[PDB]
Amino acid sequence: MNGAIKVGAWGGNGGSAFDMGPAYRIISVKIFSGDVVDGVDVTFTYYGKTETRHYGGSGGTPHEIVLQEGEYLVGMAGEVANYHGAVVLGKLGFSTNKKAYGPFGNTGGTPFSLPIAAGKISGFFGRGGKFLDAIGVYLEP
Amino acid sequence: AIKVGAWGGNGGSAFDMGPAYRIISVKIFSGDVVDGVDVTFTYYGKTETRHYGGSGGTPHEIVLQEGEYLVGMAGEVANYHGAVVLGKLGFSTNKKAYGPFGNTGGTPFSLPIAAGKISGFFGRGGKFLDAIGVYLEP
Ligand SMILES: CO[C@H]1O[C@H](CO)[C@@H](O)[C@H](O[C@@H]2OC[C@@H](O)[C@H](O)[C@H]2O)[C@@H]1O
Ligand SMILES: CO[C@H]1O[C@H](CO)[C@@H](O)[C@H](O[C@@H]2OC[C@@H](O)[C@H](O)[C@H]2O)[C@@H]1O
Ligand SMILES: CO[C@H]1O[C@H](CO)[C@@H](O)[C@H](O[C@@H]2OC[C@@H](O)[C@H](O)[C@H]2O)[C@@H]1O
Ligand SMILES: CO[C@H]1O[C@H](CO)[C@@H](O)[C@H](O[C@@H]2OC[C@@H](O)[C@H](O)[C@H]2O)[C@@H]1O
Repeated sequence: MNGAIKVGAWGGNGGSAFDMGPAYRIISVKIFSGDVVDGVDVTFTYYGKTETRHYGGSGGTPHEIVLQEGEYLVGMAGEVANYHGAVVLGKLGFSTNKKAYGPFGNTGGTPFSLPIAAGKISGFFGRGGKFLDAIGVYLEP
Repeated sequence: AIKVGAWGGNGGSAFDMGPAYRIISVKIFSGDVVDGVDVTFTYYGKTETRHYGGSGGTPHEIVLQEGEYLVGMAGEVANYHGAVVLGKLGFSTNKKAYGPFGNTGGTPFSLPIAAGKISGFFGRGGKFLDAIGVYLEP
């Protein structure tokens, strides 16, 4: 709504829906992984107030992406597959107009990729439970 | 503008349809792979048609009804007798899913659109549909 563009929601239908909504500016993204992707922590700006959100499960190790001045998320890729009877993100990575990150996780599966030729990622939405079942993004020029 | 993707190889020649006011229909030509696609859409009062890719293949057409948009595109890019091209391609409207069309698998890709729509295409084409991307709008 309000002219938002939300693409994807890659993963399984398990867990419970989460939605960060779009950010005025993303400060950092911390991906937590082990065999698969556990969760994602996002620190951003909204209404001139800094916020942090915790999505997915609490396990895994942290991998942090800090966006410098003028750096933006222009790509997201990963893999979805089964893990103990549940379809979730086995791998996840991002790219910025400066460098690529990840992928993080170790469980292979059905790949997916979202290279962005024009525009950037501005927020996240998806599904979380014990792990990160599904992840999608908000886009903007 | 929001341009996502460009799934496929680096062969062929670049093509950019640019955004449309409203897409009318899309025809996908496929055989072993995805030969090409035709797009009929309105644009500032005029009705236009564009073709990307080669001339081979059999067509599969998607005709959008009133208040019907493309909210998804899936397929598979792979190495066909030496050329990295789209081996399979399909689309989804807010009411039905089409294809994918083509019979050559490879590394998959998919783009469900929870909010917004596909307003145009861009990519690369030659004898076949080398690569394809889309423009997105609210
Ligand atoms: C099976 O355990 C491995 O895979 C899990 C899923 O990716 C992952 O969460 C596990 O990591 C641990 O989770 C619990 C935390 O308290 C630990 O610090 C963390 O290492 C593990 O990688
Ligand atoms: C191990 O189960 C927990 O973690 C899973 C992966 O994160 C997650 O999918 C599970 O959620 C359940 O999935 C099946 C649905 O029918 C349930 O309503 C949902 O809670 C669970 O969080
Ligand atoms: C069979 O070759 C034609 O069809 C291919 C698939 O569509 C296409 O990739 C080919 O394009 C050439 O690829 C190699 C480049 O170096 C050339 O410049 C390009 O024309 C060709 O159209
Ligand atoms: C190898 O031939 C099959 O796969 C090709 C790539 O998808 C495809 O183009 C071929 O289709 C034919 O192309 C030439 C036209 O004149 C034919 O009518 C058409 O069937 C074929 O599917």
